[PDB]
Amino acid sequence: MPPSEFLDKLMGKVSGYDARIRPNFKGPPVNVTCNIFINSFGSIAETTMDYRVNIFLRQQWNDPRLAYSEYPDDSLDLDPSMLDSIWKPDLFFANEKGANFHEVTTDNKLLRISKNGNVLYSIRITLVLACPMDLKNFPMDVQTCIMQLESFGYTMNDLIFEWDEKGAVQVADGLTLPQFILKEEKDLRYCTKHYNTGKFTCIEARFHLERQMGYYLIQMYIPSLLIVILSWVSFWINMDAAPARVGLGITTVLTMTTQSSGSRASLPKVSYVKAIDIWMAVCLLFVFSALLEYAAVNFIARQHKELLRFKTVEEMRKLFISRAKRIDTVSRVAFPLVFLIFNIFYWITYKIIRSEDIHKQ
Amino acid sequence: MPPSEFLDKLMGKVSGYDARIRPNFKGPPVNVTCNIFINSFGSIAETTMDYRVNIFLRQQWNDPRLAYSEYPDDSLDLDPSMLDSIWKPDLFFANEKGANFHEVTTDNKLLRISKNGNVLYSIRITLVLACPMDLKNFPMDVQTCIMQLESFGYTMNDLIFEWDEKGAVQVADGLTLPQFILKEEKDLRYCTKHYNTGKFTCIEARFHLERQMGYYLIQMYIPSLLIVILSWVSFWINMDAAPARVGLGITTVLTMTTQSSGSRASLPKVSYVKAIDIWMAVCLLFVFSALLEYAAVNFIARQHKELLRFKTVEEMRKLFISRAKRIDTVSRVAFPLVFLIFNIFYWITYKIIRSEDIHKQ
Amino acid sequence: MPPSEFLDKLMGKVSGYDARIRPNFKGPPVNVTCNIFINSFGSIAETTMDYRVNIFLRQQWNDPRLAYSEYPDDSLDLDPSMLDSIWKPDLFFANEKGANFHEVTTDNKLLRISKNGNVLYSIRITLVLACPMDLKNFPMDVQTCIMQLESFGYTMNDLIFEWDEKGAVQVADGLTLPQFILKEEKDLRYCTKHYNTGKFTCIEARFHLERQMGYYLIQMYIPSLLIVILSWVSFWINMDAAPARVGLGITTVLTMTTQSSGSRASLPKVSYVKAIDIWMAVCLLFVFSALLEYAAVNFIARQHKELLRFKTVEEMRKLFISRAKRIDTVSRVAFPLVFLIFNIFYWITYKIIRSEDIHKQ
Amino acid sequence: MPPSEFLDKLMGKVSGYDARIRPNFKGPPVNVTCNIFINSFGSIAETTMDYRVNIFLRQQWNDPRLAYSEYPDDSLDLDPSMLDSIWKPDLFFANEKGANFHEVTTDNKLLRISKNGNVLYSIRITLVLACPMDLKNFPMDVQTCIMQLESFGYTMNDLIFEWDEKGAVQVADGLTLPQFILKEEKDLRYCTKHYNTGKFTCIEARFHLERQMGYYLIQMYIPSLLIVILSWVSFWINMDAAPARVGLGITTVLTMTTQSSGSRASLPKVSYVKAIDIWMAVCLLFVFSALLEYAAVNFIARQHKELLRFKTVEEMRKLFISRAKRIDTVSRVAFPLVFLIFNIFYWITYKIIRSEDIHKQ
Amino acid sequence: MPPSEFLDKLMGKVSGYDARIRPNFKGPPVNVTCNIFINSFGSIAETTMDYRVNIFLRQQWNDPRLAYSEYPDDSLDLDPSMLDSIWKPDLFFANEKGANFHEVTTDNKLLRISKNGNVLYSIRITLVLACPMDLKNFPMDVQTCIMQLESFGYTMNDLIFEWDEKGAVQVADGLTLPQFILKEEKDLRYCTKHYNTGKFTCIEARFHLERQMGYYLIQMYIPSLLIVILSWVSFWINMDAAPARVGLGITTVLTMTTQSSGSRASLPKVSYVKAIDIWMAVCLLFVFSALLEYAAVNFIARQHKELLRFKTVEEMRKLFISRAKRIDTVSRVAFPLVFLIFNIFYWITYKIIRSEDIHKQ
Ligand SMILES: CC[C@H](C)[C@H]1O[C@]2(CC[C@@H]1C)C[C@@H]1C[C@@H](C/C=C(/C)[C@@H](O[C@H]3C[C@H](OC)[C@@H](O[C@H]4C[C@H](OC)[C@@H](O)[C@H](C)O4)[C@H](C)O3)[C@@H](C)/C=C\C=C3/CO[C@@H]4[C@H](O)C(C)=C[C@@H](C(=O)O1)[C@]34O)O2
Ligand SMILES: CC[C@H](C)[C@H]1O[C@]2(CC[C@@H]1C)C[C@@H]1C[C@@H](C/C=C(/C)[C@@H](O[C@H]3C[C@H](OC)[C@@H](O[C@H]4C[C@H](OC)[C@@H](O)[C@H](C)O4)[C@H](C)O3)[C@@H](C)/C=C\C=C3/CO[C@@H]4[C@H](O)C(C)=C[C@@H](C(=O)O1)[C@]34O)O2
Ligand SMILES: CC[C@H](C)[C@H]1O[C@]2(CC[C@@H]1C)C[C@@H]1C[C@@H](C/C=C(/C)[C@@H](O[C@H]3C[C@H](OC)[C@@H](O[C@H]4C[C@H](OC)[C@@H](O)[C@H](C)O4)[C@H](C)O3)[C@@H](C)/C=C\C=C3/CO[C@@H]4[C@H](O)C(C)=C[C@@H](C(=O)O1)[C@]34O)O2
Repeated sequence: MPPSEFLDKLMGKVSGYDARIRPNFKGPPVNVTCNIFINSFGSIAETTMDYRVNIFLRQQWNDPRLAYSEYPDDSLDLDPSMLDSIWKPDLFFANEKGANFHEVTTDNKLLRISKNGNVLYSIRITLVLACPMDLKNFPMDVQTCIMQLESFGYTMNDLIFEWDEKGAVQVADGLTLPQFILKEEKDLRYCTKHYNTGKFTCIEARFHLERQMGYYLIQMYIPSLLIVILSWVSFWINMDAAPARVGLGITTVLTMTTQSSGSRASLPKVSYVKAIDIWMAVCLLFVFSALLEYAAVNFIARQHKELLRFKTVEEMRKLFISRAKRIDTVSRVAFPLVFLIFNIFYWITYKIIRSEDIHKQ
Repeated sequence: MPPSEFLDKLMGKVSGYDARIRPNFKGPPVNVTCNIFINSFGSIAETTMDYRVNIFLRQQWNDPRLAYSEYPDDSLDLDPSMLDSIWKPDLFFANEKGANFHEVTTDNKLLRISKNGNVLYSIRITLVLACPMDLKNFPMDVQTCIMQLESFGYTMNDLIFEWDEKGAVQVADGLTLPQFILKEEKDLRYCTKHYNTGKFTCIEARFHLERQMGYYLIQMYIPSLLIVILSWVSFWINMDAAPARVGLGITTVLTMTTQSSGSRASLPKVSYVKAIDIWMAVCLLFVFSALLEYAAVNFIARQHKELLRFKTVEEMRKLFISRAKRIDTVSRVAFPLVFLIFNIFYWITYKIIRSEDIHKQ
Repeated sequence: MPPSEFLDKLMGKVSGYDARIRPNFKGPPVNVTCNIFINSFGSIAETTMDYRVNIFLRQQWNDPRLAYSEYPDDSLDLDPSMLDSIWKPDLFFANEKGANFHEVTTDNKLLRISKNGNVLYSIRITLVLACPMDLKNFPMDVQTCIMQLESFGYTMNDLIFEWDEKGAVQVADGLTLPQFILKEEKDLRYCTKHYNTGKFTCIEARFHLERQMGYYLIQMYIPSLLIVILSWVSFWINMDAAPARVGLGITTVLTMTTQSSGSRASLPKVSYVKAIDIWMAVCLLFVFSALLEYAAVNFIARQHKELLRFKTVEEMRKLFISRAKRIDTVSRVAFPLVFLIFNIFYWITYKIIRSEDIHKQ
Repeated sequence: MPPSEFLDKLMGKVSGYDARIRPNFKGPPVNVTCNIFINSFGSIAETTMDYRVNIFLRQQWNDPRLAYSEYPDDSLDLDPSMLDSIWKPDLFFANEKGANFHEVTTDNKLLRISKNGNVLYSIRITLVLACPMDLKNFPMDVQTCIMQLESFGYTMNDLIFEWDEKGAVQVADGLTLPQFILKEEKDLRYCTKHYNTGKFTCIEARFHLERQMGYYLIQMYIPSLLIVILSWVSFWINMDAAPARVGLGITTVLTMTTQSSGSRASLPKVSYVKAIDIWMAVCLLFVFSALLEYAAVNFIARQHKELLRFKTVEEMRKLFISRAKRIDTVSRVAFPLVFLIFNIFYWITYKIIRSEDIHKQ
Repeated sequence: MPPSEFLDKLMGKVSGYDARIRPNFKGPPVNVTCNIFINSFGSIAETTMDYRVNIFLRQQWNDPRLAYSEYPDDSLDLDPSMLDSIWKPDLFFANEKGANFHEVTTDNKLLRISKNGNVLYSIRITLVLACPMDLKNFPMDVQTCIMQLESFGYTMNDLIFEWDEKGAVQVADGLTLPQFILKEEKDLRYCTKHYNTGKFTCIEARFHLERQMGYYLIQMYIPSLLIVILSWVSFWINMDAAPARVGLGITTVLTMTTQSSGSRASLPKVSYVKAIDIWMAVCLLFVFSALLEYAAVNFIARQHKELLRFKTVEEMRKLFISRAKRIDTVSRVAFPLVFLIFNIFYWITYKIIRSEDIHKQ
């Protein structure tokens, strides 16, 4: 039997197929079992709130008309061009942008018709999937990225989408994310879309994403610590040298302000407080408190010099000078100890909150 | 009756349909009732002055020729490919950019023909809708975003567009906007476009948008307050220490200037004064006034030292030194009280103006 | 008479039309009268030197073959799809980028054939029109934006383009430009393109654009004034306090430099001096002159202290100290008066130059 | 003779043309003479290393089959749609990106068939041409931008490309470049591409571009001069005032550093030294040398005060104080004279190197 | 024999070819030998992690049906339009974005059919190839960029891809990369993709890229050295002048911080430490240590003045003053020597690590 005649015969104008009609019309719904292979993952953007993926979508459904018995070979892979009339099931992604096809050299498609009528349809597509991301704890957090595959134009009674029994989501070996870690466990759950038109089958997969803390520690946490240490250095400088201590406190407060403003620039304009805001707030409060401490010392010395040059004035001079010296001596010890207590408290609470988020999943 | 023959018969070359002609030609106008479902809303940009939406446009019109009585089933959902010849009514969005269709896997369309000839047409489209936004009160404001659906090429006598009686605009459950709040109430009003060619039916929907004030309070209002408090701290420093007080006043004025310039960078170049401009102007006036106050104190002490080293000169020395000390003492109390009075006045007026805008709608 | 047969008959294969041929071939030129309606105007970019417009281009020409007498109704609006063969006259925009068509829901076109053979053709198109803009006076200027409609492939003897007698350019009511004001008067003038191939008809419309000065006054002119006032404040500070006065002069000069550099960033790299350059140059000269004035005062006091500690030396001490005090006293009065004279001179000259540009048009 | 029949006859299915075959097959090569008209030139980007042009490509070749004698009129301009089968010669640009066609209103093409069989083909295209640009002398330089027109799929024996005898490159009158000057003289030279497949004809045109020095003088050269003059001002300030002189030297060095870093931001990351680097290096060396000079003066005065307060100590005090005073006195004269000598040397050498580049062409 | 009839005959409807079927069906696999010519290479982006190339892909395979003996000429180059039915083998790039074709003037393709049935197919395509790049040593590193050519829809038994025996990868002469150096040696290795669908042939080429160190030395290494030298200059200034030394140390630490933050902005957010981080960390530690050294000197002098003004107090005054003077004297020598030792250690280790990376390849 010539191959050309057989392939033509399946699509044969003489034969009745009428691609527009679904298989087993006025009957039980067509069941489509689909599994995606994730070729590339990346380009996650917090500001735009979307991530880009490249996937091989594979759809398996049974068509009775396409059954053939003339050829013993059951595999019978076919040319992708003659995919015009194999009743491609309509599918679309509920949350998407873009979703272009790949036309390079030849269309990236794979049509394979089994002997019993099972059809394997494989298409390569890049998806700009948009997923909302909670930025409550910006430094360390776990983001769930969800892709929904939903039918358009065929109701649930008409068409049903089911996740593949084995290997529904497959990740390419060696695929890595620079800013994130992809969890191996995957959530395969189906939610049925309800509209005024009717109920349409939909299935969705959830990808847990864990943000690596290596960059943020170096970029943000270590510099702020340096600025706070510089403000601590200001205590050892002489109280008499007012421009040096004042300028040092001012410069550290200004540096903390510009660093805090600059860090959060590459982020969406969310209205809720973040972990990074708490850290920046406390560190900026520390440097501001150091400047206030010098202002208090200078004012006490001013009162000393006021009583000095216009009665127990000598006693008052010793008291006020001892008072200022005492504030400096207590301050140099007290400031790092309090900062250490805050640092361990903040890290412990955020680590257990991260553990709680991992507990919830 | 075979399904293929029936579907072919409706579109049947043997039968007369002639898609180019509208239903009930040389007769009463075709009435189209349309309701949109908003799948995704976001990407609002003040600078570009546009917002992006993804919608399921649904159009219902009655075609007498498409009436069928052979099949008892009235629903009879059909394949979207055979939408070439169902007389799709021309519609376009009056204010748009882009407006691409979704071609992923299969075209996102839904053709449903009822027994009486009613046609349900549902298409998914992303619209870069451009709406002018009044930025009189930039911090807190209510923006109305308007989408117009207007016929092109068919006059009002020829074709009429009407909003659906029930559920004209439907918002997807759980849809949220990071920077804005979407009001539940919606304005459905039709305005008829008039041109030299003729009058064309148009209908429009207004979406009230309320801008959340959570981010702007943290990002802009709280830092400016910190700079003003730093300028107040400058009073407690000794009058003799001229570089410290001068440098502190200069640094705060410079910081206020760069913060004010940086904040308004992500905004269109509108010529009218905004609320944020008033707040930045007053706070910068406060820090500038603090620097002028120190300049006055230093000049009074200079006149004291002028009379000191070259008659009532001793009396003049006590007067001038008391005068400078008095200006400092009055200033430390006076500056925060005046700032508090301005702050409550500004918040009260802007809150009642916001209430007035909500009153107008 | 059935409508379908009549519409088919006009385009009838049986009848001779041959769309490729122009009307009244080997005869007088086809005369096309065209008027544009400006739906949206905006997105003007100085750096890119282009502006984006959305227009309804309407072309009216007379075709004798399309005359019909069978139907009394003269209007007879038709479906836009059957525009393949109505001899669309070739038109293109001489200075353009992009120029995409709008394909949303259905093609945005309007074909209307009159009884005598007059054809009304209306298409909606967005044009990235590029117009050179003179930036001699950047702050306040009038820019003329020109759109040219020129034939391609048909010579002047073959085809002629004429502006509509009434309402050649129509602007949508309520259309506004945030950064510019659009003048009501319009220049309709035709210039004939000459090439080695031949002479091709072209027509052009000029849109005068006036740049609003509200933003630039607040953003650029008011801060520079603040920096100059700060430099004036430096005079009242004591001459003995060298770090305070020196640092203040340095900071103001640096601030003026960074403000001048930052302002002109969003501008093309033109080689000619602008009004904003003159203003920045003079204000920066003022702050630089203030720093030089303090350097002179400090040097005179230095010479006093040189003569003081190693003859009329006492006389020289009084002279030099009086000299420095005199320079400060004269300087505090002299600097704002001179700046006021410059300010009124600059505003008067630029206002009359703006008036002269309005005089020229 | 009816026009429709004649035009149809040339493309006539009855007649043999077979568009796929080239003219005079198995014979001498087809000779194509092509001239381009440059409608718009601009959008040159140093970083991306490309420039965008809009051109009217005109190709003239002789086809014997298209000869006609039935009509006396030799011009016989034709509709651009029937360009499917006039054997368009394959041409492509060797160094390109984009290269989109213009589809606005109607395709921008011009087919003109002469009586002898000469075919004139004119297409409008925008080309993102990428040309490497030597940035040895960044401030003033001459860049050559080259466009190559090369055949694809037809060997040199099969097809030959030749530049038009008269007017090969035509520039639109009044076309101007904001940042560059276009030289009138043009290089028309053909280079034959050699591949393993075979030899393919190619022709190329070189556009000399001269960069205007007006902007760079104002933006970069004048500010650096201001910073150097400010460092010179530092000498007149008293040696005793250590914070003023130190802060002034620091601020000028920092300002020079940020200006040098900021200027070269809009440039590719080339590894070779540029003229602007030499200028920034020398000016920054001048301000750094001024700060070192003050450090030397302060150290000499320190040694004076060391010998002062713990033998010829008095003699040493006069020597050291005279030494510091001498360094200041010599420095104020010496620094501008040396800078003037460098400035004239740099301008003379770069001007003669520019002249040498113009000499080479 | 007429050429048209012969070309038509090969594609002849009368003859059996059936393009959908592969050559020698139900037989040994089709063997495709492919070599790419790299026309342009560049646009490497670290942040996006992709590079753009323009290539001439050439595929050679043998088709028995296309054998011809009627014409003696074996070359017989053909028109690219009749490439619809020459059984183009499906190929796609495993890691790609974009991959557009070039449609300018005519499609850029070359079909050449040999006498024995060998088919040469050459297409020009621009590929946005994405390759992960290890940034362990950011300053100097060697990056391997890999392009994979893999079959889609034909299994390994069905179709095999092989690299050309001679000249598999050809680079255009004179092609250069501004920021990188391309190694002449190339890795041609084939890896077979394994999927659940089956095994598909793939071949890949590796391009070693060496990053030039010329720019980074000037832009980053030389400024940091300048800041460290400025901090060394701070030692020569008098210990009594507390504002000058304090301000100088603060300014250098701040400058180092902003330079370090600014440099790494154009880089991906990787979590691992880089060479540039080590260099910035050490240099910033040096400037911070200089500021701590002045704080220690000032504190020792403070203790001297504490013992001075409220027993061996005189002895303590000489000891403490000598101690501070000793710290300054030792510090001025010690700091550059230690920095020199670090500099040679860092350069030696990174150079041998670069040599080790070149050793591994
Ligand atoms: C320690 C902080 C105080 C403020 C110190 O600051 C100073 C001086 C001494 C102070 C005590 C300044 C500080 C650096 C240190 C010098 C320390 C370096 C040798 C490095 O650091 C160590 C510590 C670091 O552990 C957080 C540790 O990371 C590991 C974590 C993980 O393995 C467990 C793993 O992921 C990976 C292997 O790496 C690692 C051993 O490297 C240096 C690499 C840190 C980067 C330095 C700079 C990079 O750009 C940063 C910032 O953009 C710039 C603005 C300021 C720099 C700075 O902030 O400078 C900066 O941060 O000295
Ligand atoms: C007056 C200048 C000196 C330097 C004064 O500076 C300071 C203190 C006092 C000095 C004398 C600083 C200056 C502001 C003033 C405070 C003045 C405010 C109340 C406002 O101003 C007035 C004057 C203004 O008339 C030019 C006038 O505009 C009209 C013009 C038109 O109607 C005729 C019309 O279009 C429209 C209605 O508005 C208007 C009544 O509002 C305030 C709104 C000005 C904006 C303030 C700031 C906005 O961001 C600017 C800049 O990005 C930032 C960097 C510095 C600010 C500043 O520069 O601060 C800034 O400019 O105090
Ligand atoms: C002269 C330099 C020293 C440093 C002077 O600096 C200061 C004070 C006095 C010092 C001696 C500062 C300096 C400006 C001058 C004031 C001079 C202005 C009146 C103008 O200048 C003159 C000189 C200029 O000739 C180079 C000359 O150009 C011609 C060249 C060509 O015709 C032969 C032709 O192409 C075209 C016609 O224009 C022209 C007559 O205009 C002013 C227009 C210069 C621009 C001023 C500023 C623009 O933004 C610049 C920079 O972004 C900012 C950061 C600092 C400013 C500055 O740097 O300020 C800045 O440059 O005063």
